[PDB]
Amino acid sequence: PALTKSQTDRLEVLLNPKDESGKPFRELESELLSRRKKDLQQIYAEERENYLGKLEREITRFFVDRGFLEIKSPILIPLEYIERMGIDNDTELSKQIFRVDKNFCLRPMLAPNLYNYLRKLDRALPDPIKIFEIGPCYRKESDGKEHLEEFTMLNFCQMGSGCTRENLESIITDFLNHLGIDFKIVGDGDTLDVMHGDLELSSAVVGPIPLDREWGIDKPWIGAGFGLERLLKVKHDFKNIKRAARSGSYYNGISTNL
Amino acid sequence: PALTKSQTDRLEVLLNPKDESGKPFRELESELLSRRKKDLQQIYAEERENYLGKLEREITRFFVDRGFLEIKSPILIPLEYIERMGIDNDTELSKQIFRVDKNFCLRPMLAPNLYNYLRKLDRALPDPIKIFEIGPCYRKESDGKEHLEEFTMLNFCQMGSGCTRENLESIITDFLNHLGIDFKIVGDGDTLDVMHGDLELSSAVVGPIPLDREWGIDKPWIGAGFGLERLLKVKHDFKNIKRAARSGSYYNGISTNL
Ligand SMILES: Nc1ncnc2c1ncn2[C@@H]1O[C@H](COP(=O)(O)OP(=O)(O)NP(=O)(O)O)[C@@H](O)[C@H]1O
Ligand SMILES: Nc1ncnc2c1ncn2[C@@H]1O[C@H](COP(=O)(O)OP(=O)(O)NP(=O)(O)O)[C@@H](O)[C@H]1O
Ligand SMILES: [Mg+2]
Ligand SMILES: [Mg+2]
Ligand SMILES: [Mg+2]
Ligand SMILES: [Mg+2]
Repeated sequence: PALTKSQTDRLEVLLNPKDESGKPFRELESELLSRRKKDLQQIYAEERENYLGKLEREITRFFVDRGFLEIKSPILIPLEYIERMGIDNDTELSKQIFRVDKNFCLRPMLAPNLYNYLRKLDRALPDPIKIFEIGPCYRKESDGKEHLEEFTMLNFCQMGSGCTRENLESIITDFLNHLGIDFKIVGDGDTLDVMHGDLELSSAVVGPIPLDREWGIDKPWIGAGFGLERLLKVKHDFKNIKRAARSGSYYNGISTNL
Repeated sequence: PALTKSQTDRLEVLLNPKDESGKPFRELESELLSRRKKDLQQIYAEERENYLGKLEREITRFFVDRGFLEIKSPILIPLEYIERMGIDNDTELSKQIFRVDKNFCLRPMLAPNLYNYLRKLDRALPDPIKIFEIGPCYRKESDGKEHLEEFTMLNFCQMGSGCTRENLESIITDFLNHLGIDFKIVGDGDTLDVMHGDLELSSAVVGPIPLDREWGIDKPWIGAGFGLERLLKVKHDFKNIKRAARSGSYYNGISTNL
């Protein structure tokens, strides 16, 4: 009569956060199976959009409408960028890098390429320079509950005039209130964290910082990186971040093993 | 007086396909520099959208509106998928794979994960099953004029009813006429190529094919893969595909080394 742990795990895979003892496993499972197939049928009949693609489109519109230039830069980057970011073997991230070939890696962050664009664009664009990128990033991780090895970052930045902590907090606040995500900014160049409960949604920086010089910067700047799968996890109340990932196993949080 | 080859290369970097002897290099270069900065200024002032992100959004809308479910699946995939696609050391692609770790690689195509979704979705969705994905793909290449090692694929597919060569050609035709790209379908399970002059835009398949069985398929299907950077190259008349790539060196076809 009591469900086994295995049976409970199985049912939890099929449980949407929205769902609301007695019946056997086969019955509980059968109920959940037809609910999930119905959810997928409804997606297919109406909207047809993937959550992660749709979030990316919504965030792009948010930033484009606020004067930020949309960037798409390489995902496979020179290994030299990692060192140049100050990620020496004395840091946590140095062990988390997926290397490709002798000279390349999968980007673990958007910073290097956005530094390069800020430098280059300063030669062409009026002050302030406002840019952002959304795209895949990669880190080896132990955790599986709040972490993915393949994830998606948003990074926005501004360089020149108006690069204040007040302006930075205001962008973050307008951003998260637009998405409808509850948050807290925590802090004391300047570095702050945007938290949902104990989940880190973003880390943000008020520059200048000494690293800028390695990238040829020399102007004040503000910026923040957010993980889109964490935003989805929070917004859709997914218990595990795997429901928000690029995946063959979940589609918009619905199990595909039906 | 005659421009050197180096000087000509430099000026060609700054030449947009749209542009229209006597003056020295410094003058020619200076003219082109202020034109390119002006192009970037105009992008920044008005639209702010990256070509590759914008093309992806336009193609997504095209397919979503035609009843295709939007998929986002992993870019880092099991190495076993490559073998399972029938890419043995007797093929060209086997040498083109970027391996990561012992067990992984960067996807060189979208097929494996879309096979997996067609199988899984058949258990939930009504006939026909219509899906697509747009995203990064990776192959080691010698060529640099029509090829990128980091590129972006669109793959759409349909499985079940209506999986005919006529329907396949019609989707392709409506698709490319929508984008405004000139093409020719060339062919004779069934395999056709969509060509722009001598440039291959797409390869398309009318299934079933014997490979399907390895992926648990067993239904008729149609599908095609297009490279988005080739579509941009053709549409914007870029002479080299690097102008259409994720890049620190070009933005919407405009040199960032100004
Ligand atoms: N492995 C991951 N999976 C999903 N999101 C991630 C992952 N790593 C980082 N992020 C997101 O990227 C944002 C900025 O990156 P960063 O500040 O470098 O992360 P971090 O400091 O390693 N955070 P954490 O590992 O939770 O302590 C983070 O706040 C997360 O939202
Ligand atoms: N390296 C690349 N760079 C840009 N686009 C590519 C690249 N490789 C493949 N594609 C695109 O993906 C589409 C389908 O992939 P596929 O049919 O496997 O390419 P292919 O047969 O290797 N074509 P090619 O190498 O030009 O002879 C191709 O028609 C191209 O539009
Ligand atoms: Mg971390
Ligand atoms: Mg952090
Ligand atoms: Mg090839
Ligand atoms: Mg081909």
